[PDB]
Amino acid sequence: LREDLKFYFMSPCEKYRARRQIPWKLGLQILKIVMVTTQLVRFGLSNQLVVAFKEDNTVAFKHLFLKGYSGTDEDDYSCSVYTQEDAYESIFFAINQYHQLKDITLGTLGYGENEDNRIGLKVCKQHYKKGLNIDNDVELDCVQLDLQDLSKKPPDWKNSSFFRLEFYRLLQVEISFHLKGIDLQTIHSRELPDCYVFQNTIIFDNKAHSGKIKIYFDSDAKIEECKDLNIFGSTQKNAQYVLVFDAFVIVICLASLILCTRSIVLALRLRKRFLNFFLWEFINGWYVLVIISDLMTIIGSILKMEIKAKNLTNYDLCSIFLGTSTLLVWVGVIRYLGYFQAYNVLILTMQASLPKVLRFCACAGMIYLGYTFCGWIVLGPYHDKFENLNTVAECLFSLVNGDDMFATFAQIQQKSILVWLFSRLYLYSFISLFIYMILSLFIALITDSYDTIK
Amino acid sequence: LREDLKFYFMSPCEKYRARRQIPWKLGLQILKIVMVTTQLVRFGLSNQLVVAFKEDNTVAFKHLFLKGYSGTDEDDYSCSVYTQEDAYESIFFAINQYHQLKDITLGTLGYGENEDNRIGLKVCKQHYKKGLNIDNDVELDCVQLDLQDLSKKPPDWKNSSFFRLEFYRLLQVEISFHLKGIDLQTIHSRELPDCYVFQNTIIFDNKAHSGKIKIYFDSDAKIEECKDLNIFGSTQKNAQYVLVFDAFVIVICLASLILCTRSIVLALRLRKRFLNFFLWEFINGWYVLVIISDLMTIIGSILKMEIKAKNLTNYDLCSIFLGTSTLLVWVGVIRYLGYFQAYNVLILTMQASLPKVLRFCACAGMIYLGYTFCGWIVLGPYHDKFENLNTVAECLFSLVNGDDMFATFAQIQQKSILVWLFSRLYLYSFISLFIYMILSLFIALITDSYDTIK
Amino acid sequence: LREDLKFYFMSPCEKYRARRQIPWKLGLQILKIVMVTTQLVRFGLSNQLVVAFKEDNTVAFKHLFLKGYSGTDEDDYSCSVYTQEDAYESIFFAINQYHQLKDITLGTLGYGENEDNRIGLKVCKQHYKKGLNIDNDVELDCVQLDLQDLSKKPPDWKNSSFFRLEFYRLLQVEISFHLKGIDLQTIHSRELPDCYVFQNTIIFDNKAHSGKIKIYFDSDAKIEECKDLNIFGSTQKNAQYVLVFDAFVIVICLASLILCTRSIVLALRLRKRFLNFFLWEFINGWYVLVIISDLMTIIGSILKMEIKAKNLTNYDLCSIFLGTSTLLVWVGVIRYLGYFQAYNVLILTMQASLPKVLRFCACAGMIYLGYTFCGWIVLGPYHDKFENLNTVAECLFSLVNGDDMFATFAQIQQKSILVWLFSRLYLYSFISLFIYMILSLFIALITDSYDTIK
Amino acid sequence: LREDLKFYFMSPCEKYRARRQIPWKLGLQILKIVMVTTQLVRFGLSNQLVVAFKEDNTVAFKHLFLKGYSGTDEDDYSCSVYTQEDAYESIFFAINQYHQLKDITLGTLGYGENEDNRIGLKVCKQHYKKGLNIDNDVELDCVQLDLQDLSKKPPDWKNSSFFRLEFYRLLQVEISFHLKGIDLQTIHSRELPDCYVFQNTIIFDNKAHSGKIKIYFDSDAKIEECKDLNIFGSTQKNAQYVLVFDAFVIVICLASLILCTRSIVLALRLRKRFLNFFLWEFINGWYVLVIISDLMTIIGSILKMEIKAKNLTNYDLCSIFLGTSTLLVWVGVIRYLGYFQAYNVLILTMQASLPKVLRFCACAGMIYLGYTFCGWIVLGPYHDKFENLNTVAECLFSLVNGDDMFATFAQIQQKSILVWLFSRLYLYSFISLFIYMILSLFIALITDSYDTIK
Ligand SMILES: Clc1cccc(Cl)c1C1=NO[C@H]2[C@@H]3CC[C@@H](C3)[C@@H]12
Ligand SMILES: Clc1cccc(Cl)c1C1=NO[C@H]2[C@@H]3CC[C@@H](C3)[C@@H]12
Ligand SMILES: Clc1cccc(Cl)c1C1=NO[C@H]2[C@@H]3CC[C@@H](C3)[C@@H]12
Ligand SMILES: Clc1cccc(Cl)c1C1=NO[C@H]2[C@@H]3CC[C@@H](C3)[C@@H]12
Repeated sequence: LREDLKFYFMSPCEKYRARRQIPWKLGLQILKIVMVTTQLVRFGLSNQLVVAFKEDNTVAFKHLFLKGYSGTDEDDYSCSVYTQEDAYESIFFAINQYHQLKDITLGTLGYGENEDNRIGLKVCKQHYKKGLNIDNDVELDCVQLDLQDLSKKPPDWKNSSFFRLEFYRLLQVEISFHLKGIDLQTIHSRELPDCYVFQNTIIFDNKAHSGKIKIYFDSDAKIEECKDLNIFGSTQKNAQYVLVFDAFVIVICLASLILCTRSIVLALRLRKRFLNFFLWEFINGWYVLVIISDLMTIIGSILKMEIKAKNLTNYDLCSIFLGTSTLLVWVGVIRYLGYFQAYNVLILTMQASLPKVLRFCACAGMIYLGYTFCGWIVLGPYHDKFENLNTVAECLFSLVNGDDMFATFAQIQQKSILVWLFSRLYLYSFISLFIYMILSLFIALITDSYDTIK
Repeated sequence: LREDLKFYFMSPCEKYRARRQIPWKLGLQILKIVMVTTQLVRFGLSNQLVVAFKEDNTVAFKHLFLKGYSGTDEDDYSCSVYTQEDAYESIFFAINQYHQLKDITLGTLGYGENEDNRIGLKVCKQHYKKGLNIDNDVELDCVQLDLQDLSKKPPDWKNSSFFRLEFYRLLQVEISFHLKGIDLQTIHSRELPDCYVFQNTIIFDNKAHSGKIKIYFDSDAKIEECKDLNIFGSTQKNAQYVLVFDAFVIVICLASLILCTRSIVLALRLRKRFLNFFLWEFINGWYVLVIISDLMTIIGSILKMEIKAKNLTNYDLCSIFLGTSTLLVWVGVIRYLGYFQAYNVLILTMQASLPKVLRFCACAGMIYLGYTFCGWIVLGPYHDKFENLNTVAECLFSLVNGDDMFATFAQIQQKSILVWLFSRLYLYSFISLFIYMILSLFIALITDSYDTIK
Repeated sequence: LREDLKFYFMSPCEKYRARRQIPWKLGLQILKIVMVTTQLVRFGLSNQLVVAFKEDNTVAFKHLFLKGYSGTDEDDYSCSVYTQEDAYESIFFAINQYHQLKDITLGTLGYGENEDNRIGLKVCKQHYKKGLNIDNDVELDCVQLDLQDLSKKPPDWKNSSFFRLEFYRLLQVEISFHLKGIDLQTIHSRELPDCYVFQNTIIFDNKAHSGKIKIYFDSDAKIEECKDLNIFGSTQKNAQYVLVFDAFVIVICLASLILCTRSIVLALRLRKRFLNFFLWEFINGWYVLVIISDLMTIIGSILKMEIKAKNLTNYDLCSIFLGTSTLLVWVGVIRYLGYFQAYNVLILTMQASLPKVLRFCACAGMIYLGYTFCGWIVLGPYHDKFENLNTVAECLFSLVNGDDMFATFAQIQQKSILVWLFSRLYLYSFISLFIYMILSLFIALITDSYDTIK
Repeated sequence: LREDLKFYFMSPCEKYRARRQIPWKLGLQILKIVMVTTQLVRFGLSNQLVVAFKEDNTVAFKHLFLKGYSGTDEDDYSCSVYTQEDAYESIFFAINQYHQLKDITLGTLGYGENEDNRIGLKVCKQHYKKGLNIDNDVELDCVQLDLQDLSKKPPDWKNSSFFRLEFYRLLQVEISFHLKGIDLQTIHSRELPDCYVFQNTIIFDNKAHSGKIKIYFDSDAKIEECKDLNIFGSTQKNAQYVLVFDAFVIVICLASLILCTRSIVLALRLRKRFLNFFLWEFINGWYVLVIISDLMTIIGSILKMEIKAKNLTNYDLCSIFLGTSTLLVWVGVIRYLGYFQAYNVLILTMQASLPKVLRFCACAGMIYLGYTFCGWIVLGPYHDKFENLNTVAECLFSLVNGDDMFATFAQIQQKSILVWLFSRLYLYSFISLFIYMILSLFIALITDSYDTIK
């Protein structure tokens, strides 16, 4: 039993130095680290290319169809108008741009079919029925504008009574159309280009009824088969090319999953044997982390394989899984390196101070929450950094860590002398209090780290 | 007496564990915390909606009536002109916009009556009477421009001699009108919309006589009864809906007010009994804080009820009261949590260091004040962060805490070599001195925290 | 002798408590502090008003005379042009603005006479004589354009051969004129307004010969007697009103100068008497500071009196003197407050650590200088924060104190891979090294502060 | 042997104080420091002048030839267009500007000859041959436009079929021309001006095929003999003027190279003699640094001499060498100053803490790398500070040092609720973890610095 206990606590390198036991587990771990990092890098590069293409196309569309587009979104919406003729001009400009799409576009862009396979432009409007007499119910009417209708020498659609919008009753006007684009940037690699279908919606939203309508542009994009295309170049097989690399990563992490599970079981067996002799110290906390990382890697690889198989363009859950898995993989490198045993005093303090810091954070947290609520309720309407609770929390965290305090002082509005005076008291007290609380903490931590060690 | 003293110092949880005394006071406190937080959140959301509507309407008005409005206020004033024809253009543009208000506005906006119930536009001008011969007295003359006068094919008002402004004598020109607006964004909730009355004043202020006039736009808004309105929807009763919740909050805090007062009296009775036996340690400093929070909550709730009853749109004192009350409520959570007694070393340092830090702040404060005065007097005309004493104080506080020093160095003007050289000496000495003073402080605090504990 | 020594070391408050000696010196010091602070505040407010008026007039002039002025100076120069017709347009626009000055200006502005008392416009140009054949010598020719010449229906001046500028030889074109302005903002206070004379020069400088000319606008302003003015209002006597307050400040500081000098002499007498008994500890270092502050205050008050007497508009040396004097006055408040004697441990560390910090700064300074030189020589042409040595020093100081490091990393140009790679090594090494050096310092300071006290 | 050992450990000043040995080595070192610093300053000033001239000319060219140039590069490219007619307008505007170059330019600029000595304009275009039928191969065709062709009353070139660009197949359009410029700013110093030849290329690059073409402007400049120039002024000899100063610097550092090498050999001889008596402490680590600095200075001086001899305009390797040499020279000043021996406690900690900090950095580095990878993979497409791995590393380093955290929180896109929630967890955990790890480090360092010294 004593021989087994010494062997289980022994480091693999010294296991080979004394017992000549080959540490295949360490090599498997290193291989897993390398494969996970390589897979993450490849996935990141591919996503970078696809996302860059889609965002560039969206920017080009915004420049083409939005009237007087500056080049930067004013907020969550691209642009806004404040006058009836301005809104009319924006709508008519968007419609007229779509008609000459061929003469204007600089890229490989063409007209796309709708759900019922028809090239055209659909515009819908919403109003409260008059029945300022109005009713809560809304009316929705849409008109389909084909390319033939827009091509007519007399536009006609413009003279239609459909466009007489009663802005006082208007809710929103939405313009939707489909476009097909091909990225020739990939043809150089002899890799057959992948056609894209863009579903664009322009929403002239005035739901607020505050005298200003907001123009939203959304461009949903997806990959489609390049039926209408003829290039001297090879097709794509890289799908199956990467399909084996992902499978190998799954197998390697699956092996590491069982291997760590078997080691935990053997540890439990030894503790039972030790307990019989003597009728937390046996469960490595670095094995459960490895198990979690393996599970996350397997899930992320499965999601990536599913995304690649179905030619999906959304990689948010898979990316999160892969990133967390890689982070956990690198903390295991810390574990292995620490085998040197020249890391002790630091580890000790990290265990001694953890309860004290956790107690301090619980106390400081209640002051922080109250300050958050007070700041949001008082400086909410007068400060841009205090508009909502989450923003208040982030601003207070930054202030606690020494960031952007002068901007916080400056961006207040002196239009209200009562609020301005309170803000100075609010900001000065908060910064002074948390500096002092962090002061009283370090000194205590130090005084106690001497009692425990000396 | 000894039994009573042990009971008064005993924690409520252990009181129930040993004496089986139900801690209804703790439950009442928790209930009060929950109600106060909920009330604050509801008030904040309602104020957010109302303030957002009013600010959006103000922005729309600024875009409509101010000529060549960029979209952002140049300062406390919205825009400014430097030429006589520019000022004439701005005034005439504002007047002409008001005439076609219906054809231009995108929201539910209509003309409003003035004090004497008349739809029109009033413009007033101020001049020093010539009597560069001029006098200190000013003359004020106003002309009322009805919609009929503006509707005339020949404007007329423009050809009037009233508009011949002698800019060399001009003080200001003010344009005032009334508008009525309805927010239909609330009709979806079946809640009858609340009509708004906007009092707008456009001031072309050239009081400085510095070759530049400043254009101010102010939009005072208030809620009015929707007489001219017909919507299939229910009226509002939420007034009385919230009127009971505020009353319950008042009752709960009123109960906590007497309960803490009774506890203090009982503590005083026990100290008198203790003093008779033995012919600060008895007044919880966490009871006076609770009493203050209760008073602030009661005052804020009364103010909120008054504001809701009279349909007022200004919530600055009530918001301050509620925020401070919530902050004080959350420090009581610290008090209760601290019952664990595993918080000691920190509390000790916080009492030992308080006199030392207060002494240090008194010394550092006198250097800080002198540096503030010197910076304001020297770098006042050459630095934007040193224009006035309050700004100097805020800038120096930020510099003491490591914020925006490079910007402070850069935003000086090298047009004066004497001031530029002084600023480098001023900034370098200030930062170095306060770093050293904070250095000499931490080391002292630490050396003494050992003498007191060890 | 022992009685005298105890008396000289005794605090004034205890002197009155025991010997009943009235501390008139302390009262005189407090009075001096109050008077100095009040004088500084008054001077600052007056300078603020005058400077604000002059800067507003300069901004108005820039808007009036500079063609296409944005509202903010592009650098040390207001605007710039890159095309010959643009330069011609700017020059002609400036000249034409001056002609209609009356119809355009919004302030009380009129034409001013030149040195020889003549209303007109002088424009000078510089060229290298052709003698690309050219010579180092320059030619200067100027033409005077009176208001009569500009008023002519056919401008004429424009058709003159004087304006045929050979840009390839041009050095600069300068336009100078005089204007007279009155600030009526002061007439409200019944204080007679002070007339101003503006000397404006517009320089079209192309000295660099780099394809871009820089347009400089300078507006020298000075106060003149309001001969052409008639307002129902009183004249100014506040000159003599403040002339007594400054005289009283001089007398008070003169008294404090001799009083501290007499105290030092008495201290020297006591040390000589002490030395005879026993055949730095006697010279308060808080008396030489008071003497320096008194001298600075006297000099600043004399300069302020001279400036007020001669109606000067430049207050840079006097402001510096007054600010430094006020700063030194407030450090004496620290001295007096410290009489409490509860400040000891801090003072001790401040004396123990001073040699150690001075030694550390000498070492860190040599690394800092070398890093400054390397950064200026390498990242000089590729980084805006490393253009010149002073900017490099300020940037490195800010980096040492944790400020704007991410901006420092980002604002480099990747056009050169060699410089970009070096910058990462340069920035990473500098930040890491100085963090470690400050680390090794605090620990040493602390270890030694124990040896000296314990 | 004991006498020799005491002499070798003895400081030069005390060597002269006792043995009267003149420290010519110290004087040689000081001379070397002075010469190196002077050479660096001179080189920096000359490079500043040349670089400023070239950059100003490039800015002028961008303003002249790029249509609608704002004044600041939108990125790595100067400007961009999104419409076919916009691209046509930009190309035609560039060509038309070149034709009237003389009437437009404000500087001494003239037409330059191409490789075959011909004044003209070359424009090349790239397309995939149609053979959306297209092929991977590209076609390149160029047309030479002489000044005579552009001068024709009927432009002609514009009506040519060459300009019919099929944007759907276009790769890029490049316009190249040569210009000759002279800087007359130097003629004042009587120093003959140096003529410059500018090779400018305008690239209308649409390689991305994303609906937006990017316009690149590159201006390669080099010095040429001023054949076409006649100024009354002297030629340049400063080449040989500085050629001796650089030679002297080389000789001085060459002498210091052998002198330090000889000292090391003598140290090795003494250690061998010491070893025979007793049958790291002898190799100054401040001699190898001096040797490295000498080698770097010699290499940099040789490179500078080569650059000056061949009139080259690129100074990036030489500048790096000189800067590193100067930095190493200033660390030797630290070495000499340290002879005072009042620097001990600091040096001690710097040796005691180095292993502990190196161990801590190895551990913190693995967490930092994992966080870098996770941030790049997750927040890559949604945050501008996480676009690529290097940017992620710089952002995380800045966050570790307290910089721009609030901006990091704010610049995320809430369009994805999953990514937004992860970012808050990602940022909060990273900042909290590294603060705690740095916390647990300082306390450990301090506890151990007591064990080693006390
Ligand atoms: Cl994580 C951290 C980093 C830097 C400084 C501080 Cl004060 C902290 C905190 N310790 O306690 C909590 C309390 C809740 C967010 C703050 C306040 C947090
Ligand atoms: Cl609150 C604080 C936070 C961070 C750093 C410092 Cl130095 C302080 C201060 N301690 O003393 C006072 C003195 C008056 C405002 C400054 C200077 C203040
Ligand atoms: Cl003043 C100061 C404040 C904060 C941090 C530091 Cl490192 C310092 C310095 N101590 O040494 C000198 C050296 C010369 C300017 C820096 C480097 C200065
Ligand atoms: Cl250099 C430094 C300065 C300030 C704060 C810290 Cl945490 C450091 C580091 N110590 O460990 C490494 C790890 C790799 C870059 C960071 C993380 C670095």
